[PDB]
Amino acid sequence: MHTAEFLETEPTEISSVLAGGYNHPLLRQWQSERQLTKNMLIFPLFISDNPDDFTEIDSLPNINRIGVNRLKDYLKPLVAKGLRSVILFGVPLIPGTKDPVGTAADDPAGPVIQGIKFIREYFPELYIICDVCLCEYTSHGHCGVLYDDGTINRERSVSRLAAVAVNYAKAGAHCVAPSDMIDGRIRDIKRGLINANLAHKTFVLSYAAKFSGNLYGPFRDAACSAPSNGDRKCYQLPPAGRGLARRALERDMSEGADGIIVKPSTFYLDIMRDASEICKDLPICAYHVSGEYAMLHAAAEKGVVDLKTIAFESHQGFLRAGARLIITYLAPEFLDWLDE
Amino acid sequence: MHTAEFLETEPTEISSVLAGGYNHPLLRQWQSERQLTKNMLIFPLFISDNPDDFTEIDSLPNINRIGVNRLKDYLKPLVAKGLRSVILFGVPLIPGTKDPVGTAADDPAGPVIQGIKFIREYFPELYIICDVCLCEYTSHGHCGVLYDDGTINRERSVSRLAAVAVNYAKAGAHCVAPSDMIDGRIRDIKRGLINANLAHKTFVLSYAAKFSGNLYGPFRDAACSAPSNGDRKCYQLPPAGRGLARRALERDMSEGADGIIVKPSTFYLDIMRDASEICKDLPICAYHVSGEYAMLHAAAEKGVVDLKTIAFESHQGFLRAGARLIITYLAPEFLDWLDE
Amino acid sequence: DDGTINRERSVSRLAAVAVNYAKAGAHCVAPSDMIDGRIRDIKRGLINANLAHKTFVLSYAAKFSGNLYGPFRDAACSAPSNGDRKCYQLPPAGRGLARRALERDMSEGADGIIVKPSTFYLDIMRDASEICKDLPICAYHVSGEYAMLHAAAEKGVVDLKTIAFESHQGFLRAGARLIITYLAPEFLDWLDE
Amino acid sequence: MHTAEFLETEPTEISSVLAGGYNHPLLRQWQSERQLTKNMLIFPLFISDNPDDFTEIDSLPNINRIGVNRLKDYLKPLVAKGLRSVILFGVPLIPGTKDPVGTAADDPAGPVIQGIKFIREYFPELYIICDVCLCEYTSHGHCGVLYDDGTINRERSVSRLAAVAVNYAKAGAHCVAPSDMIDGRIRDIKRGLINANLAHKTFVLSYAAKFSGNLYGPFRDAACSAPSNGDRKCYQLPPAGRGLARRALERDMSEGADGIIVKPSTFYLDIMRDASEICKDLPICAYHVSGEYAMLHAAAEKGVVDLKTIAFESHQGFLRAGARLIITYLAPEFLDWLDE
Ligand SMILES: *C(CO)CCC(=O)O
Ligand SMILES: *C(CO)CCC(=O)O
Ligand SMILES: *C(CO)CCC(=O)O
Ligand SMILES: *C(CO)CCC(=O)O
Ligand SMILES: [Zn+2]
Ligand SMILES: [Zn+2]
Ligand SMILES: [Zn+2]
Repeated sequence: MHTAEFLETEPTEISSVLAGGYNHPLLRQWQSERQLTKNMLIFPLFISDNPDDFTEIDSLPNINRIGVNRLKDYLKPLVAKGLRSVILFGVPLIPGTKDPVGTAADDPAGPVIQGIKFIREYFPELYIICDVCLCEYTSHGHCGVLYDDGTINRERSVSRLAAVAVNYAKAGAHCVAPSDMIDGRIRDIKRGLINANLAHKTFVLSYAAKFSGNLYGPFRDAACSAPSNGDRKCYQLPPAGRGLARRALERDMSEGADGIIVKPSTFYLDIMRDASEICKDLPICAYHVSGEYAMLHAAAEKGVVDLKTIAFESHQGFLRAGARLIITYLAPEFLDWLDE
Repeated sequence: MHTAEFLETEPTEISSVLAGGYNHPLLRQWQSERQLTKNMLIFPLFISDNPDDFTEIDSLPNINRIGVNRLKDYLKPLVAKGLRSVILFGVPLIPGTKDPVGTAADDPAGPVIQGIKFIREYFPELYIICDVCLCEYTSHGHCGVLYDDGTINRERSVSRLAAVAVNYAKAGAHCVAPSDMIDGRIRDIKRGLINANLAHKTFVLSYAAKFSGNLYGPFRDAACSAPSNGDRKCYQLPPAGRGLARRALERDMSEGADGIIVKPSTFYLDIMRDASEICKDLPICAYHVSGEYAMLHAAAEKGVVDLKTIAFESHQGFLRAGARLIITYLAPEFLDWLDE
Repeated sequence: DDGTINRERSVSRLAAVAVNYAKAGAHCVAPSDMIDGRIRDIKRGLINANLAHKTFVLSYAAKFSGNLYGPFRDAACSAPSNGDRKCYQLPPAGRGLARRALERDMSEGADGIIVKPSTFYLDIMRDASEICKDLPICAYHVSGEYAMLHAAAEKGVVDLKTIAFESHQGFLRAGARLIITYLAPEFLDWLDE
Repeated sequence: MHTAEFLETEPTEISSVLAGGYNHPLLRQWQSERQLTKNMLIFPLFISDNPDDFTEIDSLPNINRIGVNRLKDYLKPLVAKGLRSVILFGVPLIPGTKDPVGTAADDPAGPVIQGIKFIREYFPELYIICDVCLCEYTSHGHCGVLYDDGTINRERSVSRLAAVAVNYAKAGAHCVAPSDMIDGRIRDIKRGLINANLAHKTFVLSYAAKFSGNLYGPFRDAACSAPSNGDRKCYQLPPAGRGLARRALERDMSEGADGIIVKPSTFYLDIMRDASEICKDLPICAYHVSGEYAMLHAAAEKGVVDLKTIAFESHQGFLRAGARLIITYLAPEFLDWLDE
């Protein structure tokens, strides 16, 4: 008859015993290199050129396109809940606004600058971060000024991007986040800020590690940034490009970045780990993109996982990988959860 | 009139130029530290104690519970497609089979050992990996022998696990993968193998970094391993426990592991990166758990992402993070995709 | 018989005490003896008592001899009898010894370590953060440091809440992620604002 | 009856035995990476524009504001005791002396330059260090030239600071210690020195790691440097800013610093440890600020600790953390103590 067999074991080696460090709920916290707090969250904002706007984004569950006239009633509760920072994204819908050089990018009458002025007056305690790019302002939809052939023109592009970033800062933005990925843009942006005498008050949060992938979905709807002819795989790092990512991190830091952003996040946790060593002295921010965010909601709906649970697992994964800041659409939720 | 502003730029710094390394499709490959190949895939197999079995797992799309009599027709096409390895999971459904010491675990008449003998004869070229645990064979459902209170009994547990692993090897398994997570089990398993004169032919692939989370869903259905009273957070590493994970990796390696497994995968990519340094001389395997696998399918169904695309992004993320082996339910698909 | 500690009997006794505390229901034991090799014996005792998997071992790996243990001598009534405690307690300048003790205790089974004093030994916390990078590090704001802040605050040399925050956040900066302090009640209030 | 229990112990492991290295008083010295000597001390001097001055500073016990006419009788005993270096701080009390550009900073008739000339003639063997800043010479009280809004103007500020440092060197100072903390001031000061052909005889001791805190008390009295509107938290490193401190250390070194100062000291011992690695090839100096100094006296008075004892513990803590130089108000005392 088959009976349970027990092998002859040796005395337990102390070096084998790790269980004593995580047998209690409190220990789970002690074991964390970093704990999740409210001031670590950065809520994205999609400002429309229509003051009374407040449309719901398709691919972006619970996220809408707001106009200045609705901001106040939208931010009030969040700020009271502990929100400390926001990242502005402009969405000009007015016809004839876009062009080949993203002129509307720093339009003082545009959504971005209008939102900055609005927030600075009604919420002088909120930290204002502005994404810096021309994708949402170009006729083509790309992140920069294209040559005649279609490929980006670094020189003119960065020249333009630097102006935009400086103008946002001039408008009152505390921080600029260039999501273009164009070679050397950080240096020119830093120089522009220095020349505008704003380098000492403007934090430069560079999207140092921005990979091309299948998770930018929803954002394409909310921001309306559909590339025109060709792939964005010209500037956006290849998913397997770890070496390039490491070099971009070092480059951006050396070019003046005060902090860096890794995007996507969950699917690029190893990259956050790399940035934590290379950019050990700088704050690292994780960007939970629309695609990852929508992916969690989808799986939760199909009962594959619990939203709050998986939301916590993923976010605390960012902190584990080395991030100390998080740009997420789940901010409103966390502002509640972190209370319990 | 608001007009496009262009800042005065300096000459481009060579150190800024990285674009020259990934402007072509072929370059995307050259930029990869490791390329995805067929022999890197490990398909999981859920063997039932019913020879004619072939039930579809709920929470596990396209995955079923097979009986020995259906294996052959199921493996034939996969093997012809390039499959080189499998990881066996036993699913005894016969009543009165489970007990307090997982006696049925190494039952020569059980699904696991029956599957090994079957595969070794019909597919002598397939690499046979066997998960090693007692969760699916205990009355309680836990991964080991519990004390009277309910908490695991390391001594008896590891003593039992070592016997099971050795018996699988004796049956003919090429590799054993202890997924228990009980402190010091690797040492006892290695010693048992050495004493059984099988240490030189048995690869020990330890689940060194196994985290507790919300992604083990589907498996609970396929394997029928529902914990009885309490949480598995007693042995399974806490999601934020990076320090513990690093110590477990070092421990298992020092205890005789020939390779290590990181599970989950995607949500723990930073941990794979850590293992790649600590266990730089050992092969690292990523385990795309049921929850992650189901999460991709769910998101794909909701049109949030494309299955093939995101499947490739996630898998190539494993390789980027340092893994050179992958246990995934998407193996059948990749065996097709890798052809194009 | 001479007066100097007897490691063998001492550690033998300490291990029993720690195990009994655990048997009583304590989640964690913190050996503040500083006697060579006590962590190993305590871990072994716990293993033999089948409590090693539920008992966290928080060792005072870096305990220095100094002029800041004042107040505690009153509260605990632990006045040494003949001689100095400088026999086991690390010398204030002993960085090398502190580093070796940290490594030793970790290798002996410590699940976490305590650095005491704290403020006056911030560099040691920094060392422990590298050596014991995978373990939680705890700072112990001793009675002397605690009383020193109150004294200076009373003399209007500094503001209690302010300096309390500066010192504590100094512990975190130096690498600690846990803090044993008498200012806890206060922080439980302050951290609310 | 409760009786003493003794567990069964194993043979002592040699690796456990460390006691053999510090069982004797002499061993306490052998165990020190660096021993405290007289030539390691740097006594601060507050020179007033009143030659017969000699007022006692409130918040600074045993420290006074001296005029040139009292220096000689004040330094004579200290120098005979072994004093080898001093750090000069100017305290112009004459009305209409301060202005928006700290003009009086390098006034040849000012206290600082007057003190240098005095010391160079009566004590040609003393090493003269001069703090470099404009806080004590500006109408506002800040460490530099402010813009119209109130925030520092780096360009003009550093431009001014470089002139001041060079003029001190021209006057005869052996070393300059810029305590401004303004970005890039070290580079301009080094360049000015090079252009003045004094770079080979002037040691640049930068306050690389100067944190904002609650320990600058007493100095505000002795130096009379009360900020006007706003916080000094604009240039002074945030108490938790380790990353910034590490970057400032590297920056200053690369900019020409021959040595660096960490201030405060005791409360920033971990920072001294960081500097010891980053600036391993440069001498590191600890600054026992007024607040820490007064804190020891206060605690000693309340019988919380013994002055001599705690003075020794704290100072030898600086050496342990990596410093090999110490700027302290307890110098006079140590010049006595180090004799026994
Ligand atoms: C990145 C654009 O800067 C954000 C994409 C998203 O989906 O959040
Ligand atoms: C882990 C059990 O050993 C596998 C879980 C899964 O869902 O694949
Ligand atoms: C250390 C005794 O274990 C504590 C001393 C104190 O004053 O807190
Ligand atoms: C720093 C000014 O440079 C000295 C402050 C003190 O209190 O010593
Ligand atoms: Zn863009
Ligand atoms: Zn199991
Ligand atoms: Zn100043």
